[PDB]
Amino acid sequence: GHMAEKARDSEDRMRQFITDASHELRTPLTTIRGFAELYRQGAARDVGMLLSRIESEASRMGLLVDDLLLLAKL
Amino acid sequence: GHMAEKARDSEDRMRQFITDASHELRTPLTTIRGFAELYRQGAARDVGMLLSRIESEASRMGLLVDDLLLLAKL
Ligand SMILES: [K+]
Repeated sequence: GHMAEKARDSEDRMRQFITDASHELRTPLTTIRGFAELYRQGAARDVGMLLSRIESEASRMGLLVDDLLLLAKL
Repeated sequence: GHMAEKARDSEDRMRQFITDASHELRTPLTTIRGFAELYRQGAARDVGMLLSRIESEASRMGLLVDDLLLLAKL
């Protein structure tokens, strides 16, 4: 009973963390992918701003990933 | 007992996957920012290749993120 229920609680918190953590990664990515696809469709007048925003989200994502890497040890 | 053992083994496998996914995301993020910098500095030609490389890295990152989401549900 008790060890299984605590282990299951611990495992469920790990699932929910991975779900939240991954959706958080999803949002910068969808921007990176969308802005690159806008370019391939012919729609970019200013690839400088497009690239800047891409770079911004890549950096944001990099901070999320380093924090995951650390949190996975805890 | 056996029920805690499997909750824990399941949790530990999820933990290892976070780690491995997070490392695998770190690299495309590095590629995108390294290539962006080279292009901004005048060191490369064919911005269409830059944007297509970013699209490919982003789609690979999307696959890793969806793996995490699926693993959390299974
Ligand atoms: K933990």
